[PDB]
Amino acid sequence: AKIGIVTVSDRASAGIYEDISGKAIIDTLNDYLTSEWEPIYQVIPDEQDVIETTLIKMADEQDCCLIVTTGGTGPAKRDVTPEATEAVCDRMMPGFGELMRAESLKFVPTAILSRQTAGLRGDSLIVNLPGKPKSIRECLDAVFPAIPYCIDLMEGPYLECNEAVIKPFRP
Amino acid sequence: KIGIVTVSDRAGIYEDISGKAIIDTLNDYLTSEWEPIYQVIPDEQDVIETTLIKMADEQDCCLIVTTGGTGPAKRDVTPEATEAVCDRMMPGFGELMRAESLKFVPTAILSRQTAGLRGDSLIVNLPGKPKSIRECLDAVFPAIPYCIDLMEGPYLECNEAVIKPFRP
Amino acid sequence: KAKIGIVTVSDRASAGIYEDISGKAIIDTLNDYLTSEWEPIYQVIPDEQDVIETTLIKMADEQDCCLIVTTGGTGPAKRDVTPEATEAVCDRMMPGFGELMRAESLKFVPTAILSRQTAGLRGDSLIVNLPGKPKSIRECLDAVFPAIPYCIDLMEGPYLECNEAVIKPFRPK
Repeated sequence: AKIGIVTVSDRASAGIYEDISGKAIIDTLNDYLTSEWEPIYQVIPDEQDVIETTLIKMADEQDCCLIVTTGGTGPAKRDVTPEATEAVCDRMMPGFGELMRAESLKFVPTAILSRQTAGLRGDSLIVNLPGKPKSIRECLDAVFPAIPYCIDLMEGPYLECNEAVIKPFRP
Repeated sequence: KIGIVTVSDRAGIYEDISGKAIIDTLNDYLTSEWEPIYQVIPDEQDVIETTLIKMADEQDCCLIVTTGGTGPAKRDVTPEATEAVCDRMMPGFGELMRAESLKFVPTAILSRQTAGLRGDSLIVNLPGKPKSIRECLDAVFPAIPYCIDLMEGPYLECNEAVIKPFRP
Repeated sequence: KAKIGIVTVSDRASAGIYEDISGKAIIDTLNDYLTSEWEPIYQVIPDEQDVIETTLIKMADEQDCCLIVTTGGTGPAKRDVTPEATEAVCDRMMPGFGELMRAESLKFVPTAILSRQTAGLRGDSLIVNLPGKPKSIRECLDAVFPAIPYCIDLMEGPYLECNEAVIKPFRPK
């Protein structure tokens, strides 16, 4: 089981900020999973071609059953993570953005400003998350319960979870 | 006249709990006469497109409902075929169907179901499981008789005691 | 100074006689909200996709409207092309807006799912499709306007200020 983790951010990629977002993803997936898995981690600038390049590499060459991104989903000019995700996917999963936004609105009205989306590239699920750790955990909690079954639907690795933390639904 | 399309990758002879749940629900809803135009077909994007086109253009179905071919596997190509034959999409349908379906089947977020209009016909993608089909229709049908009204199609009447459609 | 575009999309309102309650309702609502100075950039136009595009383009690009709200032309009838025009002039969509407006309208009217309104960015201008009824205009705006001043700060635009007794915008520290 390989899961990709992409932090998208000029400042985090500069070695300016410490990367609290990519931290929260790895730590969350660690609380979630009891099966064996391998984190493939990268921090990259707000550059669309680079986002597209690094998603293709993880999915095509490294067999990530799942890639999660953080950053680059708001209305700022340089936020292009969703455009990059749309470009490298062959089909979109509109239910992910819908739910992540609906959950985040329990917290902040500005949840409607995220353009986060999800889609499939071959047998890889790609899911965009926002920058803030608290939002990361809340987005993953909303959406993760359905991810293992998605992977099984494309005959990928059988992800098993610590059920006291996250409960995967398999019909 | 309502079209019902089962998109499955079997192989026709089997009982089809998807199609009958659609027929049963429409039967509970409506107090006016209607004719189901039923087809089962493979998940081949051409065959789905062809079927939808025939029901809308040639057979004049006011509503066409699909079940199947809407999930994440590569072969699930129902939403693709629906966008192919429709000239305008209705984003509200999918949002509401997923948001009601996921109250019970958390994996409803994996559905790529959508809806749109081909000329005057409304096409709606539904999921495979009967209980989900019923949830999806309970959420959206209250809008459908008005929508058909605006397409100057037939005036569908409901048993107000099972479902209350809105006519502003 | 904030410039806000208001576009009324109606064959019959632009023919002229035939006064525009729905654009007035939008301007009224924005005055209810704002305590900071703004200018409304207002136009009434026909249900014609090329005229809609041309208007949205001028407002965003020449008139430097930081927010543009449209009213009319988002139902299932084939002459309703405001969403098509909006999609054509925007570089990226804001799907949170359509989702929420429809979910807020569903509280009142089952038929909110027939609405095709959307929202998007053209450069640094936000464009939002509103419904036609004055009361629905107010309910859609109450739902989305709390995100809009922060959205505009993120686009390096003017700092909008609100009357908190009326509307509470979130800006994260």
